[PDB]
Amino acid sequence: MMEQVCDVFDIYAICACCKVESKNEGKKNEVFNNYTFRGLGNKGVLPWKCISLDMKYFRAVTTYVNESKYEKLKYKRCKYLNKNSKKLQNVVVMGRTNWESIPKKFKPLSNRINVILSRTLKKEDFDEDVYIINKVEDLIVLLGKLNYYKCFILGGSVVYQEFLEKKLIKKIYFTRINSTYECDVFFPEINENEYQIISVSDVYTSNNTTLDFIIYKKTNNDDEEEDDFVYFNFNKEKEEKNKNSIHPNDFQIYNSLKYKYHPEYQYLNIIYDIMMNGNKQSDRTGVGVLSKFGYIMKFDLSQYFPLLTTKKLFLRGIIEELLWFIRGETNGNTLLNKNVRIWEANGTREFLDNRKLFHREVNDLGPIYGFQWRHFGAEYTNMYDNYENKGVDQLKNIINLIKNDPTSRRILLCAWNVKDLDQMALPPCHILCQFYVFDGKLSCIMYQRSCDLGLGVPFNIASYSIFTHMIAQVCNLQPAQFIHVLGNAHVYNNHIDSLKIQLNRIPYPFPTLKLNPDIKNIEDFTISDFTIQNYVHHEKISMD
Amino acid sequence: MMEQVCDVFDIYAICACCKVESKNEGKKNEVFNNYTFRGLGNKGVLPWKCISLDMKYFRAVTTYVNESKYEKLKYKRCKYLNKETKKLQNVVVMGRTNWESIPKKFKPLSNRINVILSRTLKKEDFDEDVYIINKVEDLIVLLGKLNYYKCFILGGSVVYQEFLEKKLIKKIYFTRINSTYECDVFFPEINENEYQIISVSDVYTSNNTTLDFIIYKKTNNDDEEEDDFVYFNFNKEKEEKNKNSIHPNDFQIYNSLKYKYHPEYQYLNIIYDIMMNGNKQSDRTGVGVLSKFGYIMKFDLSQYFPLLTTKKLFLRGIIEELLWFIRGETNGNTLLNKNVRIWEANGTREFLDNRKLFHREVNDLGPIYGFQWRHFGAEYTNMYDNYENKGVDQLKNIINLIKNDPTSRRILLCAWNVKDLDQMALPPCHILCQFYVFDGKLSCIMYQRSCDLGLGVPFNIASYSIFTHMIAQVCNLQPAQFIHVLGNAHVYNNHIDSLKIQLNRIPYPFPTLKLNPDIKNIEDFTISDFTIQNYVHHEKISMDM
Ligand SMILES: NC(=O)C1=CN([C@@H]2O[C@H](COP(=O)(O)OP(=O)(O)OC[C@H]3O[C@@H](n4cnc5c(N)ncnc54)[C@H](OP(=O)(O)O)[C@@H]3O)[C@@H](O)[C@H]2O)C=CC1
Ligand SMILES: NC(=O)C1=CN([C@@H]2O[C@H](COP(=O)(O)OP(=O)(O)OC[C@H]3O[C@@H](n4cnc5c(N)ncnc54)[C@H](OP(=O)(O)O)[C@@H]3O)[C@@H](O)[C@H]2O)C=CC1
Ligand SMILES: CCc1nc(N)nc(N)c1OCCCOc1ccccc1CCC(=O)O
Ligand SMILES: CCc1nc(N)nc(N)c1OCCCOc1ccccc1CCC(=O)O
Repeated sequence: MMEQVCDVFDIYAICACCKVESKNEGKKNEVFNNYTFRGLGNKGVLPWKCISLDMKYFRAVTTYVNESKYEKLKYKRCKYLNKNSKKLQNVVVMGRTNWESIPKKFKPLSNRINVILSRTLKKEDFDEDVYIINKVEDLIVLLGKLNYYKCFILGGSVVYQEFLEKKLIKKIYFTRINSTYECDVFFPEINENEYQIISVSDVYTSNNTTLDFIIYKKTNNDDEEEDDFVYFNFNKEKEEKNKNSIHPNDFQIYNSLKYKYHPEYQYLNIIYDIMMNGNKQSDRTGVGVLSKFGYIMKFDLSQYFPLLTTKKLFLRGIIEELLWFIRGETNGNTLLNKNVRIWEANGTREFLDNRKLFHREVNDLGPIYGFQWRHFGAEYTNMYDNYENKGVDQLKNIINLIKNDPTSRRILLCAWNVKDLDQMALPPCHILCQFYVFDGKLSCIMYQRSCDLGLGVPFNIASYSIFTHMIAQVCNLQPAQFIHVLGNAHVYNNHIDSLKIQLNRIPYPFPTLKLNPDIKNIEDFTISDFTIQNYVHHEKISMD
Repeated sequence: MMEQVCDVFDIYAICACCKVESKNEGKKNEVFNNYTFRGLGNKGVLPWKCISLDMKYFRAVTTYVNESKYEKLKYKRCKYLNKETKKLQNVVVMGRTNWESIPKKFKPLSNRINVILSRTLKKEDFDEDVYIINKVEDLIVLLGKLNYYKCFILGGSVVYQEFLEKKLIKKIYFTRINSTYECDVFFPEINENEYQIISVSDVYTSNNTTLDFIIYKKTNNDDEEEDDFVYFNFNKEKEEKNKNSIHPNDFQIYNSLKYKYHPEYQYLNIIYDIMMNGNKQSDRTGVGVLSKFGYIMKFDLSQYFPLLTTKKLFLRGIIEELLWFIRGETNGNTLLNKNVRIWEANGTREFLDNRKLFHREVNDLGPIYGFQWRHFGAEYTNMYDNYENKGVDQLKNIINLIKNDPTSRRILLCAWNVKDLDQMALPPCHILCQFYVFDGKLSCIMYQRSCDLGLGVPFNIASYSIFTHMIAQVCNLQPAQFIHVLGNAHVYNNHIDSLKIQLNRIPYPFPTLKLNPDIKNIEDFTISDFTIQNYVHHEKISMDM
């Protein structure tokens, strides 16, 4: 009898839930979880004007069918109940409210066996094509009498509630709309001991909101060229004589996902790869790390602002740092006065003395980033000197190149001034930036020589993504891709237990970055001109 | 539809071929083709002493079985013969001479059913658990009786030749041993109209020789998550919305390949991608190109020297250039006098004048590569000045870091001197190098801001690979990975047809690079300290019209 119904009839639930107003009165730093995305409808209608990509997804999922995989299902179904047209299709089940609130022109849902659960609707003022039922159970009855591929519960709040308690759902195809709307109906909370996420899609932007697609699974608690593949792997490694010390059940949730297309995984996979295959090395700091050489990450800034969601991140500091760079400053006190302590440790008397910069004032970081961006080649004296019109103003030059010669292959910003390296508190981690322009769109590649995956990298990603936006806007372009090239990529051994916790967390749709549209010159941005919207994230983690 | 015997009984050939000995035929300009690799044996034994990786491969292939796939093979063969419905093994057939060439301790071949073809010997002459058959026809009868997965013909030239003539071979698992040995027996010349290459493996080094594995095919002349995969791909392009007007048949051979693991495909695949998805842009030159932004290629220098084989490349010039860089030179005449014209066009009165370098002597390239490597920061005067001890000697610095502070994350070489750009005949294309050291091995990442896929890149790959070898050597390390990062990658429109031709050529196993081991200082290398061995390559290609 361990031959289940939702398994026999392949009943899935497909929905789309947005965020609901946190009720004017929630306590502290709003806490987030899967239940955050729960709004279904408001006043018999959808809570949002329209979201075409979900429509395209929904329609595509509920109508797709694989004929050469049906006999198997049909075989299973009769063998169980112990038992025409031929365009094999799907059963799309709805509630009255649901069916009613669907616009005229769309019913019956094209290429789908339309079914409707109402206690007052009658099959006569209807067709036959469109079936009608009495209660949950008169549905299973109608499927044993039909030829359908899969059955999808399109729903309504009630329809979802009844099908979940009645354990008649195999999978839930859940769309996460990352924006808020007022709603009077919600999707029942999903007990994580009952259902678990096995796949997360890529992140997209549709109708001025980001969204992604996840999949819930009911928890279980010519092949000559298929062989040729095995042959070509004759020399592979892992008899799992294992490697570093990292156990299986450590990344249980992480390894149990089938499809991990969320962009955040580009960052998580690198961490996993360093933990699993990294080389043990001693380091300038004496803590010990796991490192590898050469990784690439690509984020589509036209679809989302890649602020990591698997832990909390703050941006004031890094934005002030960026504005500090653009001004061409080298005075660490400017930042310290605004309580941005990113460079504090690099400006202490002791750190400077260790760099053999005995004649450098505390917090005078030398000819670093800012100085190189606006005065490459100028003679550095001290952080208070007047460097106006001295050296090569690279920033200004790249903006001009982007504006008057966008197909140039010399649009680069380089902070690595070989001649000045020793005079710097420390050489730049972010070596250079290259820009690319095509069809009104700007892409950027940043090469980083040293990457602290646990603490630094998340911030680096946000920093250059913001910077790409800034440059795009003051050049009348739309930002496209940000490409992060990592040279020496490492994970500090003291960050391992924290990163393990982070890898087993499932990303949320990304937030979006909004810049004051009025700013038209690279030098006119101020901290109030940046806004992060819809940042849904997991709780904070101290890496150490 | 007349079900062929080789398909019903799954009969395959597996061999290993080296290059044969013609001698000093005309090695300077000799021609290569698939028939280049054809040496099977010599004096009743193998031409070589022991290529262990091939042994491993040969063993993995001939003894591997997939149990769950047999029930269907059992049906197929029973159906055919009109019949009905210990551990599973494969059948291996070998000519008598072949059987006798194998060392006793390996016979019978482990975990495989052994079959020997012979007329002069019968079962009484063998102590081993083996089947003796005196006709090919008897093998078929035998395969009809036995329970086995697949049947592999290990041959002898006599055995290979006869199974091919009878059209009993479904696929040929062919190892290309890229080295020359004395031979007396050879694999039959494969007919291209009968067998086509469908797969090529990664390239490896074993017992002092590179080798790869290719597969020839006989020509005709959970599962609910499988659905989720379709769902997540709902937003993928239309077939008509794939950019450029490039044609199908134009990449017929290229796209017929099932497995393209040869490292050269990293290059070839980038070219394909740019032709299929590149952006049409004009450029500083006028020709116009197809460009994309950001690619990465990785080459394992410990397994091979990545010199492209789908077209001929000469290394004398780029080696001379590299030595020229290391000496810190900026004088173009130095290369011209060695008949290397790589920098000629960028040193003409005309080109220099167009760069506003009116006061620059012809061929005086300015503070480019070499100068930045040995004197970054120094004031450039002219190509004849003595720059000793001026500027930062980056090259010496990175060599000292690799030696005394190997875990440093600051081992970078940078030619992009922002202040000297305009004084340079032209800005550097290969912007920087970053080195990485672990367990006595040196890896290198080079970032290229602008890349001419058609002409530039093939030479750049070779250049830095040689440079990684040189640095590694003078630092007592072994070279590892050369990682090439491309920024603006483009293909000049005038190169498209030549590249269409290259993309349909199958790579050959890479050659190897040997450096005079006595050289221990980076500045002490001379052109003669470099030798490229076993470079098997396709015909030279004029990228131009
Ligand atoms: N975000 C999403 O993915 C989706 C959102 N929606 C939104 O949800 C809202 C509709 O939800 P809601 O009001 O809960 O309505 P439902 O769509 O769940 O329909 C409820 C109605 O279905 C009938 N019904 C309920 N239970 C049973 C039963 N056991 N047997 C027979 N009939 C039954 C009743 O009809 P009767 O009164 O005649 O007895 C009932 O009032 C809308 O705003 C719609 O736009 C809808 C689908 C998907
Ligand atoms: N590089 C590689 O992958 C391989 C290389 N080799 C090399 O090849 C050489 C051996 O090849 P080669 O000389 O061609 O010999 P083979 O190994 O093909 O053996 C030929 C002999 O096998 C027998 N034979 C072949 N066909 C038939 C048939 N139809 N009926 C009956 N007997 C048959 C005969 O045995 P008999 O004379 O007793 O009647 C015959 O003279 C060796 O140097 C070996 O090392 C071998 C296999 C693989
Ligand atoms: C809001 C879309 C939607 N999206 C997801 N991921 N799941 C649902 N269950 C769902 O709702 C389906 C119920 C209502 O469907 C519609 C509501 C308004 C217009 C059109 C349609 C469906 C059109 C179609 O299928 O062609
Ligand atoms: C050179 C090895 C070899 N390699 C390939 N790719 N194909 C062959 N047909 C082949 O030859 C197989 C014939 C004889 O095999 C041997 C010759 C000498 C020593 C050991 C063995 C085989 C040992 C084994 O299979 O365990």
